[PDB]
Amino acid sequence: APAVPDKPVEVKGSQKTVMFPHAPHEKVECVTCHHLVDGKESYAKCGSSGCHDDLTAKKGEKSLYYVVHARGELKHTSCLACHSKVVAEKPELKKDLTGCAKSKCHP
Ligand code: HEC
Ligand code: HEC
Ligand code: HEC
Ligand code: HEC
Repeated sequence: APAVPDKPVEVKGSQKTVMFPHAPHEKVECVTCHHLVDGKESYAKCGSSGCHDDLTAKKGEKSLYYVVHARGELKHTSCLACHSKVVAEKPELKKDLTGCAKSKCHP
């Protein structure tokens, strides 16, 4: 796989800007985040050709909002998903990882 960027990449969602650091995610299998596509390893931007590059839907596989939060049972493992289990480790962090605001996601 490509060389993991030691720098965080901005994820200009709908309006608010959120940057995700890889360092803090250098112990989590890529797949874990970079799910497979048609059983074909890929690493295209969250919003790559025929992917999640439409925040005008709000709900749908063509949305980068229902695959970012969705802390429910999804095909893969959403962010808020994992973070969910994490909170089960540092109950005193139920926000920094799962915070709508005043967090490391929504400052
Ligand atoms: C990282 C740990 C996040 C936490 C915690 C929360 N959100 Fe978030 N949010 C995140 C990203 C990376 C983005 C960019 C675009 C996307 O949808 O992934 C967002 C964006 C939003 C948006 C804008 C999208 C839209 O539908 O207009 C909203 C409204 C939003 N986030 C709300 C929200 C709430 C209510 C949260 C607490 C449950 C929350 N976010 C947590 C990443 C992260
Ligand atoms: C979630 C905890 C992740 C893990 C684990 C890894 N990466 Fe990642 N990567 C993540 C996000 C949220 C993004 C961009 C978000 C967006 O909306 O664009 C990325 C982006 C990359 C990129 C750039 C293009 C792309 O594939 O999106 C590369 C080259 C990349 N990531 C590499 C990479 C590798 C090699 C990983 C395993 C060692 C890896 N990432 C894990 C989130 C996450
Ligand atoms: C195009 C090559 C894609 C890119 C880039 C990413 N994903 Fe994706 N994802 C893609 C498809 C075609 C589908 C449909 C699922 C199916 O049943 O075939 C998905 C699905 C997801 C899901 C599950 C859907 C849900 O219930 O919300 C999640 C959680 C998801 N994708 C996350 C995700 C993230 C975070 C990405 C960037 C880091 C990402 N995908 C890139 C195709 C593509
Ligand atoms: C488990 C499989 C995870 C998934 C999926 C995602 N993240 Fe995560 N995140 C995880 C851990 C264990 C931690 C703690 C940091 C550590 O030392 O391991 C985090 C932290 C973050 C942070 C804060 C970074 C910090 O300095 O504490 C952010 C902003 C964050 N995570 C964002 C994020 C996004 C946007 C994800 C989906 C694209 C995502 N995480 C997935 C574990 C996991």
